[PDB]
Amino acid sequence: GSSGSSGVRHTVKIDKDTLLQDYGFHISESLPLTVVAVTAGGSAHGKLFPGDQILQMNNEPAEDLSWERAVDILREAEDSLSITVVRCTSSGPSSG
Repeated sequence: GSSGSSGVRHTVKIDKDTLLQDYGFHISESLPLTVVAVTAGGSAHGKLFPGDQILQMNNEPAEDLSWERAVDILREAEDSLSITVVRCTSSGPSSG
C-alpha cells in the first residue's frame, strides 16, 4: 500500500552543460536537499523546479544522503544523473 502526500514522484535524468559548467539546477548546502534554482532551458530545464525536495540521487536514499554526499554524486555522474523529486503544492487552506 504505497500511498501518501498527494505530491507525486517524478524521476528525471540530468546532465552537465558545456557552457553553464553545471547540471542546470542547483542544490542547497543544508541537509534537506531542496532545489534552490533551476536553469531556464538548460539541463534541468522544466524537469526540476526551485521548491521541490530531492528524494533520490544516483540510486541513493536522500534520507541517508546529505548535500555533502550529493556534491560527490553530481560530479561522479559522467554519462547522466538519475535524480528524483516530488511535486506537491499547498492545496486546501489556500485562500485567494
